[PDB]
Amino acid sequence: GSSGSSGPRCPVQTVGQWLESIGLPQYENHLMANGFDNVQFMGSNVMEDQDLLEIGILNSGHRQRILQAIQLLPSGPSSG
Repeated sequence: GSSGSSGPRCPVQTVGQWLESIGLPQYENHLMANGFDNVQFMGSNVMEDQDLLEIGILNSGHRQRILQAIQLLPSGPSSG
């Protein structure tokens, strides 16, 4: 293979469907309540193990589960 470019063109997912994947839909209003309507932003320097505890989610077993999901999300530059 070996493909070096900057045009993946993939289907953008949303926080809602995203949570449904990990298996924690209960946290659908949580993030949305903490002004977290950005899926692309997640995975860099926001929504960490600590941020998950501040938003309200205290469940450790779930906190970590989310950390991984966010780490898998697409990461990139944010300039507007």
